[PDB]
Amino acid sequence: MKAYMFPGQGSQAKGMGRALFDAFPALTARADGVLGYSIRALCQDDPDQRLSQTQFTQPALYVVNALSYLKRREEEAPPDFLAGHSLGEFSALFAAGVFDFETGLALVKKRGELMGDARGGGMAAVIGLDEERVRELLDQNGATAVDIANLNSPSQVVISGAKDEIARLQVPFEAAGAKKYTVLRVSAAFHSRFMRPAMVEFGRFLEGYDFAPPKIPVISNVTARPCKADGIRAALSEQIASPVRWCESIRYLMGRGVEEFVECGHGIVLTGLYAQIRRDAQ
Repeated sequence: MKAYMFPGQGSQAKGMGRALFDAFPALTARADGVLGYSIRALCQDDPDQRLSQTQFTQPALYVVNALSYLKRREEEAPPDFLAGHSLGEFSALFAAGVFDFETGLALVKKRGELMGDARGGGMAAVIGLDEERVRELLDQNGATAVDIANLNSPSQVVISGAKDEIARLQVPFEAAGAKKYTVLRVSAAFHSRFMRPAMVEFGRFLEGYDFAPPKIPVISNVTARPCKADGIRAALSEQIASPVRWCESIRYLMGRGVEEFVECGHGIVLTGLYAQIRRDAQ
């Protein structure tokens, strides 16, 4: 059994998918028209350094992720499961036939806009401590405005929330044994209580869209379980302001019998997390 993993924000880079755009000419020109700019020039040249900003990042990752899946579909046997990290979850739904190429690109476009206009708060990537210790450390240190942003591996947790608390937590976190406390270069606090205004906005935006049932199962970021055709809409809204349960989703797929975990997109971020998750599970 096989599963495809779609990477999210933080794995993009200059030059990504340079071989895909030529292999899929029409698809690339269609993306050009929905976005109003050359997707190719953005990914390969990073014209004026716009790949680090979410409103241009998420569309760029959606196209590269989507073209990689179409190339692997004509070279490999179909996958049994699909999963994506935050933004990748939209590439996983496109691969399952929930929506077509240019519909998913529109949602990601809007999603990139709401997350771009968000201001206030920050993020930090923590390596070395388990979730139960992270929670204990935010309680111990009076960090009342910090939430868990995602659970990427047994020893990797990301926190997000109030800027002043992200910064002052570095010292206690490193004293407790954290291998690395990195304040992420980011504009807002994603997947926390501060994304709720964007969550409500993205909820009314998704009212004008219908979603078809998946043909390949998709493990949700919100539940770490296969999505329901009836619940896809509600889940795409709430995922924005709730933690990504990546570690749980990978473990669910292992319990189902998934043997091969293939990263479908640019980079090998999710391959690194899988190696850690697999060491603790086996």
